Amino acid sequence: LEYYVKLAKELEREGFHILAIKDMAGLLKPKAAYELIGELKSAVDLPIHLHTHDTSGNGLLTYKQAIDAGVDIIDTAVASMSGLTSQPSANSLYYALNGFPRHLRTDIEGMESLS
Amino acid sequence: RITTEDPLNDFMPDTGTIIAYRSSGGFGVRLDAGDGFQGAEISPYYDSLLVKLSTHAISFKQAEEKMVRSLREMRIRGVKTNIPFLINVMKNKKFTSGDYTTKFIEETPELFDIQPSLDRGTKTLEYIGNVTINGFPNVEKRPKPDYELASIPTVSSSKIASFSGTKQLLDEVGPKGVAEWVKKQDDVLLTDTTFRDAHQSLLATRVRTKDMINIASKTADVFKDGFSLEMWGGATFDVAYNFLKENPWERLERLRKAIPNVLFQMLLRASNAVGYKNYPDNVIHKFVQESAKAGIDVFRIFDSLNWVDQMKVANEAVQEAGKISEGTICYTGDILNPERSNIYTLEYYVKLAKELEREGFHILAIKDMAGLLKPKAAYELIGELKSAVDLPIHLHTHDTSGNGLLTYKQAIDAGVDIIDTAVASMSGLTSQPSANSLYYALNGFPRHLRTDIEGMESLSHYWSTVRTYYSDFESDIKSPNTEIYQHEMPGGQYSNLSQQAKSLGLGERFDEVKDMYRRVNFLFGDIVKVTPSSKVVGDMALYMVQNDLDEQSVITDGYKLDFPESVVSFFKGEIGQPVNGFNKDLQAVILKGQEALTARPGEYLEPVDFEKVRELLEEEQQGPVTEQDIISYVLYPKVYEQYIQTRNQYGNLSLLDTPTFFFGMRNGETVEIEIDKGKRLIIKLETISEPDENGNRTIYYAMNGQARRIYIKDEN
Amino acid sequence: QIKKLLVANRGEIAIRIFRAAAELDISTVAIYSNEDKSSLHRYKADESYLVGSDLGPAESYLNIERIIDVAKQANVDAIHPGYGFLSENEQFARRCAEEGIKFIGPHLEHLDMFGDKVKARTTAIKADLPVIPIDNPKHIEVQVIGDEHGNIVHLFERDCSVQRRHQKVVEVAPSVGLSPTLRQRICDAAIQLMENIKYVNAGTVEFLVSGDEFFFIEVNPRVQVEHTITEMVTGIDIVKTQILVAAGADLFGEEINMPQQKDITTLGYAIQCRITTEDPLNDFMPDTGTIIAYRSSGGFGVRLDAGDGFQGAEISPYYDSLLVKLSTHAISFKQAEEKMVRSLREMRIRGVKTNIPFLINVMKNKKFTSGDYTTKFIEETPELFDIQ
Ligand SMILES: CC(C)(COP(=O)(O)OP(=O)(O)OC[C@H]1O[C@@H](n2cnc3c(N)ncnc32)[C@H](O)[C@@H]1OP(=O)(O)O)[C@@H](O)C(=O)NCCC(=O)NCCS
Ligand SMILES: O=CCCCC[C@@H]1SC[C@@H]2NC(=O)N[C@@H]21
Ligand SMILES: [Mn+2]
Ligand SMILES: [Mn+2]
Repeated sequence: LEYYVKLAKELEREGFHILAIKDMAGLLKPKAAYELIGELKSAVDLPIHLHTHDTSGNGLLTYKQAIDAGVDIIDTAVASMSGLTSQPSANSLYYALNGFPRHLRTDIEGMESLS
Repeated sequence: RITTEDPLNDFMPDTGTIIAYRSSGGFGVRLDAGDGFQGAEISPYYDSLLVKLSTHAISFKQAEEKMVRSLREMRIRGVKTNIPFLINVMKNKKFTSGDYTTKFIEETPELFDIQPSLDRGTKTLEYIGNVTINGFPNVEKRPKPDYELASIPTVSSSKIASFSGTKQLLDEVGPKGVAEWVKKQDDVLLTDTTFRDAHQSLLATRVRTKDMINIASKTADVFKDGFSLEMWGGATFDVAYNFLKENPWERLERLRKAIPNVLFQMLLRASNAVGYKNYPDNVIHKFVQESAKAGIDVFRIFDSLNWVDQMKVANEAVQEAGKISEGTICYTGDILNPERSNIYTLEYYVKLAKELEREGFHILAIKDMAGLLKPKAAYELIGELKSAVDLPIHLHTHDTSGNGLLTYKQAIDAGVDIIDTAVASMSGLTSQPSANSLYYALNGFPRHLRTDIEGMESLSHYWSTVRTYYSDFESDIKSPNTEIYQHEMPGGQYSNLSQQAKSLGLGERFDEVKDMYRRVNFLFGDIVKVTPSSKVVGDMALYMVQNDLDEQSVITDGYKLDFPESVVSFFKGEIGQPVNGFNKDLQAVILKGQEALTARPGEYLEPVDFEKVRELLEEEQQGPVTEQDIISYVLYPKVYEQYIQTRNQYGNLSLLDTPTFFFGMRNGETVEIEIDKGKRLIIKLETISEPDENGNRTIYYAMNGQARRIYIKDEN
Repeated sequence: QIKKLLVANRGEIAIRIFRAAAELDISTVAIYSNEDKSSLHRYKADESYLVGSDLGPAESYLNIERIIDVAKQANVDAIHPGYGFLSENEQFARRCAEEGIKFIGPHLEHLDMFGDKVKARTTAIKADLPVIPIDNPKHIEVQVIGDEHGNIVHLFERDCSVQRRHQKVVEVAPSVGLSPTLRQRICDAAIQLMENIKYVNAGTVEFLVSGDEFFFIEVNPRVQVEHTITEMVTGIDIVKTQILVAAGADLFGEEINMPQQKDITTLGYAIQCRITTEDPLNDFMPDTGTIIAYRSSGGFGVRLDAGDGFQGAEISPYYDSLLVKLSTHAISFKQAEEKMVRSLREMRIRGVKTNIPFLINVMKNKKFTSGDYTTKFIEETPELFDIQ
C-alpha cells in the first residue's frame, strides 16, 4: 500500500490530471480495493479511475468496494460483452448498487438495449 | 449334448447364426465338435446339437464338478442353448445320488428354474453400434470428439473411512443437534450444488452418474468440512430414468458409499416431492422414507407458491425419518423497492419464517430461484431473520444477474449460516455463485469460507473437461441478464420461452412476450414464480400475446377463448392456493363452470394400494421388485416401464463412459467399458458395412481379442 | 479356507489353474499387461486387473510389490505363481505371506534350498542321492506332492529325453523301455530326498539315467508345463491338489482322496507336445504376427490346454512362444502315438510359422516309438528336419 501511495503522489507531481489503476490481471480483491482506493483519496488530490478484469468473478464485488471508498470513475462493459477476461458488467453493477449510498450514473434500459 | 433346444419353450430347437463360440479344455475334459463354431448358421432341418462335452474322473462327484465347471466355462452366443438345463441337472441332489430314474426330469421341477445370464458383452455392443449408426437423441450425427483426457484425481477410500464430518455428526446428535452445531460456527458453511442444481441449470440436468461417481473420492476430501452435498431432487429423478436410462436410486446408493462423511440433500417439492402430477399423502411418505433409508440426509422442502399448509406432509415424513427438514421461502419481489409490492414485504418473510419454525423445520432455507435477491436486500433480509427466528439460515440463489457473489458476501455480513455453491467451471450465470470466486472474495473480511480452494481448483479443472462431454446440452445464456428484475423469469424459463416463442412464430415479438410475462404475474395477483407455477405464467403470456389479448379483454373475451391447460389447472387450485387469492372474475372465465379445489389436492386423492403395485410389478417382471421400485412406478408410470425395457435391452447403461454413451464409436477406436470391478471389456470397432436388403448393417467389433458380429437396423 | 485365488501368471497356465479353482468354487483373479489386453486368460477369471500400465510386457508379471498391491486391493488370500515368472522367486513368496497371502508352493525354506546348484547338490548329498562327476543320458523326472503335514507321494516319472539343448520338446509318462526296478530306484530316491527336507506342495526331482546308474539334476519347487501327462496316467488333478494342499488339506483326507503309495499306479501312456511359433527351419526362432485361422483337434484321448493361440490377436515376442499344449491318452503306446500324429495334422494354424511339421516327424520316427531314445535324439536325427 505504501508503494502505491508513493507512486500516486509522484504521478500527481508529474502533473497528470487523473490517477488510474490498471488491474490487468484482476488481482485487486474486494477488501484490497477498499483499502487501496481509500488511502489514495486522502493521499492524493487526483480523481481516481479504476479498471479491472472479471477473471476471478469478483469484479463487481471489487467495484462496489472501490465505490465504498470514494473512487470517482470505473471502467465497464455492456452485459453481453462483459465478465471473465472482460470488464465487470455495467448492467449488473447498476442494480447491485441499489440500496447503497452511491448510485451508477447511467441509463439502465438503454444498456439492456445496447446489450 | 449341448444343443439349441430351448428349455424355456418345450425344447423348440432354436436356430440362427452363432456369434461367439468359446470352448472348455483341460484335464479330464473331451469335446466332439458337431455344428457349433465361430460363425455357424444353424439349420432347422438337422438334429440340432452343437457339441458333446463329456468329462471323466476317478470319482463320480469329481466328474460332475468338471462337468459343471465345463458347462459354465463353455460359451455360446447368438442362438439359444440347453446349457443352463444341463448345469441344473449336475447340481441336483437326485442326480448326484446316482439313484435317479427315467422319471427324474418329470419329477424334478427345480431343474426348470433358469435365470437369464444378462449377457453384458453382447448388450454393450448392441448398444454402442446402435448409437454409432442411428445416433443419440438431441445430439448431432457428427463423428466423435472429446480430446482432453483429463485424469481423475482420487483419494484412498481408507483415508475417507476416517474422515468425520456432518454425516457423522447427524448420527451422534440428530437433526436438532446438527442445527445447533451450525449455529455455533463462525465461518460460512457451504452446500455444493455441483451434482444436482449446477448442471440442472447449465446442462439440461444431463449429467450422468459415471462422471459424478468418477470424482466421488475427490469430492469427499474436498468438501470434508462442507455442510451438505446437493445431489438429488429437482429434475434428476425423472431425467435419469428417462433421458439417461439410469436408476437414480443407484446414483444415490453409489455416491453414498463413496462419500460416507458428508450430509446429502435434495430439493423436495411440497406437493409432489419429485413427481409430475398430484399424489395422495402416502406416496409422499413412502418416497421420503426410502430417500432417507438410502442416503439422503437433508430435505429442502419448498412449495411452488409458499403455501405452508402444503408442506406439512413432507415435514411429518422427514421428521419421522429422523432426518433434517428444511423449510424454504421462495423469494420474489424486491424488499428494497416499496413500490414493487405491499404483500411480498420484509414483514411477509419474517412472519413466514416465524411460522415455519413453529412447524418445526430444523433449518430455514431461502430459495431465490430467479436471482432477485439483490445484495442490499439480502443484507437486510437475512439480518432481519436471524433475530426474528432461531433456525440456522440457509441461503440459495442463481448468479443469473451477475450479482450472486455480491448477494452472498452481503448475506455473510448479515450473519448467514449456509450458502449454496458450485465449482468454478460449473457455476455463474443461471448456476449458483462460484465457490472458488467466493473463497478469495472474502479475503480480509471477518468471516471466511470453511472449505479447501486447492482441492476445489482441482474439481473445477475436472468438471471443465467433463463439461465438454455435454456440449450439445449447453444452454443459450452466454451472459448475465438484469431484465430478470422486471419480468422475473426463473433461471431457465426465459430460455424455453424464447425457443417456444420462436416456435409459435413470435421470434421477433419476444419483447412483448416478456412484457406480457410481467403483466400476467399481476393479472394473477402477483404470484411466486417457481416451477410448475412459472410455466403457468409462461403459458398465459405466450397465449395472450398469440391471441392479441389485453389486460381487460382476457375477461371480456374469455367465454370463447379456452385457455391453456396449465392456466386452467392453476385456477382449479391444482397447484395450491396463491398468497393473495384468485380474482373471482378471472377464475370464473377460465374455469367455465369447472369445480375449483378448496384444500390442497392431497386430501382429494385416495391413498395408493402399494401391495397392488407389488402384485402388478412382480407379475410384469420375473420376480424381483423392491420398495424403491414401487414408489418409482407410482411417481412416473410411463417412464419407469420404459426404463425397465431398456434395462432389459442394454443392461446397466450408466456404467458406460459419457462420450461413448452419446456417440458410440469411430472406426478403429478402442474403448474400455467397465461392467463391474474386475470386468472391463476392451472393444475395438474395426469396420461397419453398407446396409443390406433389409437396412441391416453389420458391425465387426473385436472384444477382448475375440471378433464379434452385430446386426443393427438402420432407421435412416 | 481359501476365498479368492489370484494367478500371478498368464496364458495356458492361468487358464489351467482358473479351471481348477472354479471346480473348488473359488473366486478368481487374473493379471495382465497392455499386450495381454487381448489375451484369453483375462476373462477366464471372475476379476482381472491391469498390473500398472507404466510397466512394459516383461515386469508386468515380475514386479513383486505392484502385483501384491493388486492382490491386496482384490482381497486375495492365496496366490498361484504357476511357472516361469515369479514361481521360483523366494522373495516374492516371502513378501507374499507378510501381507496375509498364502503362497501356493513349497515353504520359503525350500525355494532358497533348491535355487542355486551348489545348495541343490548340498541337500541332495545329505539325502543319499547320487551326483555327477557324459553322453547318451536319459532325462527322467519324478513328480511328487506333499501336504503341510509331512505326507508325500510320487506320481511317477516323466521322460523328457526329447530336448534340443534347453526346451523340453516332447514328454512321456510313464517311461517306455525302463524296467520297473531300474526305475523304482529313481522314484524311491526322488521321494528319499523329499522325505528328508519335509517337502510341501508339488515339485519335481530331475534325473539323468545311464543303464542302471543315475544322477540328481535339480528340483523344480513348483508345477511343470509337462504335468499334463502325469495327471492323465494317474487320474489325479495336480493343480487342484496344489490349491487344496495350500489350504491345508490332508492328502489321504476326504478332499483329495489320495491313494497311499502302493494304490497309486499308471494306466496307459500319455504324451504331450507344445505347439509353438518356433520355426523348425530357422534355428527355432519364434514367429510374431497375427493369427488368421485357428482350428483344433478333439475326440478320444485328446486333451487341450489352450493358451495364446486362437483366431485373433497377434503373438508378442515378449513372452514364451507357447500357443497350445496338446496331449493324448490310451492303454497301448502305439495308440497314443497315432493319436498325436493325427491330432497334429488336424491342428491348423495359419498366419505364423509353427513347430508342427517338425513335431509330426518326431512321432512318425520309430526310434522314438522304441522307447530307447535319448537326450541326443534330435542331435543324432537329421531326417527329423524335413522340407515338407
Ligand atoms: C458371470 C459369468 C460367469 C457368466 O455371466 P453371463 O451373464 O453369461 O456373462 P456376463 O454378462 O456376466 O459377462 C459379460 C461378458 O463379460 C466378459 N467377462 C467375463 N469376465 C471377464 C473378466 N474377468 N474380464 C473381462 N471380461 C470378462 C465375457 O466376455 C462376457 O461375455 P461373453 O459370454 O459373450 O464372452 C461371466 O461374467 C464370465 O464369463 N465370468 C468368467 C468366466 C467363468 O466364470 N467361467 C466359468 C468357470 S471358468
Ligand atoms: O436413436 C435411438 C437409438 C437408441 C439409443 C437409445 C438411448 S438410451 C438413452 C437415451 N434415451 C432414450 O430413450 N434413447 C437414448
Ligand atoms: Mn485491460
Ligand atoms: Mn436452484
